[PDB]
Amino acid sequence: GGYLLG
Amino acid sequence: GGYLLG
Amino acid sequence: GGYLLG
Amino acid sequence: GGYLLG
Amino acid sequence: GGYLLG
Amino acid sequence: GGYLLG
Amino acid sequence: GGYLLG
Amino acid sequence: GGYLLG
Amino acid sequence: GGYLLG
Amino acid sequence: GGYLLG
Amino acid sequence: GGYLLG
Amino acid sequence: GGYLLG
Ligand code: NA
Ligand code: NA
Ligand code: NA
Ligand code: NA
Ligand code: NA
Ligand code: NA
Repeated sequence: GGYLLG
Repeated sequence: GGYLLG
Repeated sequence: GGYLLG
Repeated sequence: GGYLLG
Repeated sequence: GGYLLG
Repeated sequence: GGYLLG
Repeated sequence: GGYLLG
Repeated sequence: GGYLLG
Repeated sequence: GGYLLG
Repeated sequence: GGYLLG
Repeated sequence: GGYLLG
Repeated sequence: GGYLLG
């Protein structure tokens, strides 16, 4: 699983 | 920009 | 529970 | 919890 | 769980 | 202003 | 958690 | 510039 | 002015 | 701005 | 994981 | 300005 914000 | 809640 | 993503 | 990114 | 104010 | 994150 | 004022 | 809270 | 960071 | 990666 | 601000 | 890298 993972997450990204930009 | 962004946001995450869990 | 859950999640909120902008 | 969560995150806020500008 | 979480919360955010801005 | 500002922000509060739990 | 955290907070920011400006 | 930017900011991050977690 | 200024800033406060937790 | 920026990025956050889990 | 990681993060970047600019 | 500048940069921050985790
Ligand atoms: Na992850
Ligand atoms: Na957003
Ligand atoms: Na919380
Ligand atoms: Na804090
Ligand atoms: Na910003
Ligand atoms: Na890191």
